[PDB]
Amino acid sequence: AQNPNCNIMIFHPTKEEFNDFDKYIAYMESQGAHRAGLAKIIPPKEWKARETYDNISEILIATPLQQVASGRAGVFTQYHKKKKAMTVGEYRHLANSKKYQTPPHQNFEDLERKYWKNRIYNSPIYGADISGSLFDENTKQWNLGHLGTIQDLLEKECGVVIEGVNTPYLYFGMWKTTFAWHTEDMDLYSINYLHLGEPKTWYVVPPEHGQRLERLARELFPGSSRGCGAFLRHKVALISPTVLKENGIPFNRITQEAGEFMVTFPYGYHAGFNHGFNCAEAINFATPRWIDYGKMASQCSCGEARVTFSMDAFVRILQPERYDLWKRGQD
Ligand SMILES: O=C(O)CNC(=O)C(=O)O
Ligand SMILES: [Mg+2]
Ligand code: NI
Ligand SMILES: [Zn+2]
Repeated sequence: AQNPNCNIMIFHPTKEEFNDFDKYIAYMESQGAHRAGLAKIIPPKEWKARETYDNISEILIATPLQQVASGRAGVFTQYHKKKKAMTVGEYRHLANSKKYQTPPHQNFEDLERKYWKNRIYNSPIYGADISGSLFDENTKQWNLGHLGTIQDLLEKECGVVIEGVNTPYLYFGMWKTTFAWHTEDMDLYSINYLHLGEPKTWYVVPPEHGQRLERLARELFPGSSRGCGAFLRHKVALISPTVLKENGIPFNRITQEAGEFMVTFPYGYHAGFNHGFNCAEAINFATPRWIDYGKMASQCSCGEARVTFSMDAFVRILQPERYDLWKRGQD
């Protein structure tokens, strides 16, 4: 069995290997990359996502989210308070202000220490989940706006034609902005490209050990667990590496820098934080190996998780027994 310790793997495809996206994902899995839940892909030196980032300041962040924490430093939840719209230029200036800017630090490890020590005492503002793309239309390789759609994959594998679309999302981050512990909708893959700015640190649990994380989360968040049998779908809970280690939960960590891709694999729980002003683009995707994970994915039916139009068909076709209850949650 390849990669039996479930380490995060890093890949350096050549320009020729960068042509066929599906084939390269399958290659990475042949080497055991999925066992980690997360992989890094460094694009060939010949590749670029677009020519420059000099003209992005007029993008609108219609609903910036202030991430307010409650709990203790290593075990907390966050809720998202909606703020007034602002442009990317206005948000960059805010991120760089004395109130929000990254503190002086020695290296990524020192910054990680400061994040876990101090995150709860601040409420950074995240421009998340903005439909759109920063890939140039002429970029033909690993262009996250030109991937094969999940609806087309389900159709190719299973023969059923379904409604729905699949488009990318932009994330504008600042110091301390945080992504809570989650897997993707319907335990899909994700791919995330860091277009510009400061790094993003990731934590991940191997898919084969995801239920260990879930059992810890039920212990640590006991009211939330009683409210919903899949409350990590709410995407609000944080657990630090120190707490994970104290409870024996297998995980790994890695820092993504500008110009690098990350792939999350089906049922790979992940969480993380931004180091400073940055912009990422991400989208979900599927492969033939996903289908069995989609059929077994948990679902939130309490009403909190509320998701896209396109998840309807996935539930309806892959999980017909759950469909009625899940849809009641959506309405
Ligand atoms: O970058 C972020 O805030 C969150 N991204 C992801 O969870 C992902 O790409 O799957
Ligand atoms: Mg602009
Ligand atoms: Ni994710
Ligand atoms: Zn729920």
